[PDB]
Amino acid sequence: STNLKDVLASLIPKEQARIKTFRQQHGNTAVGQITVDMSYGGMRGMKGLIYETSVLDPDEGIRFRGFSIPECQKLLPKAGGGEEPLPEGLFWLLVTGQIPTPEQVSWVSKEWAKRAALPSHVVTMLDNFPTNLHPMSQLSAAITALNSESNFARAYAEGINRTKYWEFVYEDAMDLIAKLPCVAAKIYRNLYRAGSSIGAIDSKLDWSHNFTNMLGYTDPQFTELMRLYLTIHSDHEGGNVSAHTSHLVGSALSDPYLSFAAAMNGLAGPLHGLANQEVLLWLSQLQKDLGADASDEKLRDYIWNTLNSGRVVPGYGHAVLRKTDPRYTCQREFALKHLPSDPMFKLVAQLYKIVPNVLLEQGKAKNPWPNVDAHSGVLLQYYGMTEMNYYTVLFGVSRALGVLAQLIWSRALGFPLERPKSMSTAGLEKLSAGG
Amino acid sequence: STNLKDVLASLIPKEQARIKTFRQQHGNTAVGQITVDMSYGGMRGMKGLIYETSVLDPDEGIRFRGFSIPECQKLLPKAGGGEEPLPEGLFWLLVTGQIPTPEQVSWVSKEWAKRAALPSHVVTMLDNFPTNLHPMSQLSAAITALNSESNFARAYAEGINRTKYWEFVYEDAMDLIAKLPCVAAKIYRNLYRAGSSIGAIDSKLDWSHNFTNMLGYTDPQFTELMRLYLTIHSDHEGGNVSAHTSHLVGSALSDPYLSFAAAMNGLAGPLHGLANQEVLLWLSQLQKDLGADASDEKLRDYIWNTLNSGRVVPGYGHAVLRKTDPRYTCQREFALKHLPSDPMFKLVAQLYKIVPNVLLEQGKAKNPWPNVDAHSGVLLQYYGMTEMNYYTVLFGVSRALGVLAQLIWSRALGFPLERPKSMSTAGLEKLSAGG
Ligand SMILES: CC(C)(COP(=O)(O)OP(=O)(O)OC[C@H]1O[C@@H](n2cnc3c(N)ncnc32)[C@H](O)[C@@H]1OP(=O)(O)O)[C@@H](O)C(=O)NCCC(=O)NCC[C@H](F)C(=O)O
Ligand SMILES: CC(C)(COP(=O)(O)OP(=O)(O)OC[C@H]1O[C@@H](n2cnc3c(N)ncnc32)[C@H](O)[C@@H]1OP(=O)(O)O)[C@@H](O)C(=O)NCCC(=O)NCC[C@H](F)C(=O)O
Ligand SMILES: O=C([O-])CC(=O)C(=O)O
Ligand SMILES: O=C([O-])CC(=O)C(=O)O
Repeated sequence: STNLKDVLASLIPKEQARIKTFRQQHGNTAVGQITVDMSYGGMRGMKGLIYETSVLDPDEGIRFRGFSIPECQKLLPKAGGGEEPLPEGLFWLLVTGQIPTPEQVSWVSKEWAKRAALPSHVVTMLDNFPTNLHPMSQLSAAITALNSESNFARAYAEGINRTKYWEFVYEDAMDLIAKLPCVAAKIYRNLYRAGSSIGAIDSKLDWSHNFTNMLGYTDPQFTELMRLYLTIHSDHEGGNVSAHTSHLVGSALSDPYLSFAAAMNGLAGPLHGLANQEVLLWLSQLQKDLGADASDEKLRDYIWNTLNSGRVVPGYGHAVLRKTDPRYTCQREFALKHLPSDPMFKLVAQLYKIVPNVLLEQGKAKNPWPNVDAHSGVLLQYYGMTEMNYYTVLFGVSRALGVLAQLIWSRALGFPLERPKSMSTAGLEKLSAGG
Repeated sequence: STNLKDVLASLIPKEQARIKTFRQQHGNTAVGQITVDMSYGGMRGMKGLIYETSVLDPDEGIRFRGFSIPECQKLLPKAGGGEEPLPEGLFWLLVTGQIPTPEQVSWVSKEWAKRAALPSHVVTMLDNFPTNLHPMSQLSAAITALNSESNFARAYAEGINRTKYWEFVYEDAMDLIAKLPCVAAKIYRNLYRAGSSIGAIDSKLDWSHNFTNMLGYTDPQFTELMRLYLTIHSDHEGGNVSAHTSHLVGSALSDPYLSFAAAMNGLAGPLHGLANQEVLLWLSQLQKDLGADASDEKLRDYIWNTLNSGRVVPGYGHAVLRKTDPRYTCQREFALKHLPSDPMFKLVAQLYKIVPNVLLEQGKAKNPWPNVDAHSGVLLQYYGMTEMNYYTVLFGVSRALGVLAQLIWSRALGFPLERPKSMSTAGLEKLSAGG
């Protein structure tokens, strides 16, 4: 009865037409200019790509197919007796642009439970990895190794006509989303619960619930946290490092496993998703140097020392957001409801009152407000997940939802190879005169 | 006596100053405009990044720090009794912008022989990989796994001041270039020469020679081919998929191993470096369907069938080049000198006379000329390297030279996070009115 793939078959041709006519009329219309500073500045401010699933507003934050987080919290189906949106529903919304029914949501859940299975070669590799190999590197290498199962890679090799690329990307997308939690849980168990097993998938539970059972957590509030976590970290428009990386690699026709693994190596950078781990390590040294209940003057001193040492304060600032990240606010609200007296939470709350002021004083950051990473690990630690080097993996698992949803669309719409022109400083000086 | 790292310490501050003043005067100067079609078109034609090591001219082809291939062939040091440039010398040129002395070239060779050593966990993983896991995926997963040895990742974790990032990237760069051949050779042996060993590095030979000995080839002309291959596939400006991917991932502060592995997943796409493999598989089906000596009318029929089936003709076309790739010409010249009567070479020669005409007739490709991938595998096969699924790995090994040379510069110059703005089709229609 429900079949996302049939839904997409009807949607595709209409969007193709719509874009075709638009470009007929406005393809040559200019939407912006490029300056020397934008080239030197990591394209800051350049409108450079088309990404359909989500769009970020610098002041208001992210919108998923038009809906803000509060709107999704309210509109998306929840688990029986739950309060947090199921990420399965967020995936349907991103892919079709429509709010799904609970019936449609449970179909996603069953499809993902049905497709979760790991090949033995991947299992062996994980089991043979050393404990000092970072969890994100373990994750990226296992996803890369899963490419032997690519249905897209296989069809490509068989000579499939380019109009059908999307059909195979969709299959690999749903299979990869299905498998992610098993891969991530195996790493968690191997590194931190040596000698135990992730167990089996219960075709009757939602994806987050099977995931938390494989991680070994029993707390029902923890399952709720996971549902929220996985929904909010899902997508953040196209220009963020991880999504842009999957887009660019996928543009060369690399399969979704290869495209997502490359995205993960970008999410592991300290300036991107690894900041969620970095924030906890910074907080831990904080409480260690200053000891648990610190005065504001001491917290200020501590922030200054980081700044003065040529380092960034993790969890603050953004390439596009100009105000407090709504994903940060959504997390604060969850804390206030569930762990209002936690001391670390209290520390995170206190820093909100101080860091922005110090960053403003310093005068270098354009956005002195916190980002999503400043409040995520605090929530995790409270429920017993204290392994901070593992935090980015959860972000990686959520990120698959958005990037894979767009990936299907990129191929459905025929987007070509991402290939801009580069310039040397010498060549650019000549182009203008020099300076 | 020779120490590239000391050379770079003098160069860095001067380039920093030069760029600083230039941007003081022209940062706001506009170098171009962005149109709707460029956004939908994978940024085609957009000047979007600064990349110092090489610059591609659409008509003339690539220049490495100002020198064309014929110029490098002529200026770069060669092996004793050799004719082809040593890739070690090309690396010095890319990194310093100056033609090195043979003395300087041998220092690179010894440094790379000194740093080649693989950790056991990487050795075990390779040895446990199944034979149906593509060589590029085996390569990318092993590079990812090597990140546990990252000196940059380590310094970052220790809180190093950002001004010293380049020093650690340089170390990881030289270590990674050193190790590449051992990793690539282990894959070659495991897959195609099961039960044999790559052997050991001879500190007295050039990098290409140790590499060919580890692959198990004895032919001296083959060593010469390798030197040329590795030099020409080294860099191709910054906007190509592989280089842009390393740039973008590295921009997040991910270590060079993570940045290069993500680059490799982009090089494995069929529209990028995997085309070198694709060309041989297409040629093999050709000679199989039509049988060895084909008439031009039959070759035309065969090209048309590919085009009509919704597929690309591998090895032809380019995102930027508008004329025959000089890397193709450089390869043709090598063939004419060394294997002029090879039947496959003859087929490749014959297609040069036909494919461009058919592509022009079809009217879709902007560049109907051949690219580097159309002539590389032909050379390999002639010397006995007939394992076509392994071809892209050699391109991967060469590519490390250019991307890693720029990576050091990106960090030395303080380039920030690559983060452009994305737009949805709906949001863009509104920005203009719609269509
Ligand atoms: C997010 C990030 C990379 C944005 O970079 P960018 O758009 O270049 O920032 P700005 O334009 O504000 O940078 C202007 C200057 O302020 C500095 N600055 C910005 N944010 C800073 C911070 N948190 N701490 C210290 N200095 C900071 C910049 O490093 C830059 O200094 P420079 O001129 O000497 O290079 C930057 O704010 C940062 O480093 N933040 C800390 C790391 C972080 O939290 N990353 C996670 C963010 C996100 F949520 C994600 O998970 O992806
Ligand atoms: C190189 C590549 C991706 C450039 O793409 P792009 O800049 O988008 O090409 P164009 O602007 O010329 O594309 C215009 C149209 O011509 C088609 N076309 C271009 N080259 C073609 C080819 N070799 N065979 C068939 N159709 C081709 C394009 O696919 C596109 O059709 P579409 O409108 O229906 O999408 C394209 O030429 C191609 O697919 N070539 C074949 C694959 C290949 O050889 N890759 C290796 C190239 C390089 F050397 C490398 O190794 O990285
Ligand atoms: O938007 C960005 O650049 C980074 C970010 O917050 C995300 O990827 O979630
Ligand atoms: O220049 C490009 O876009 C691709 C290419 O030829 C290379 O990366 O060598």
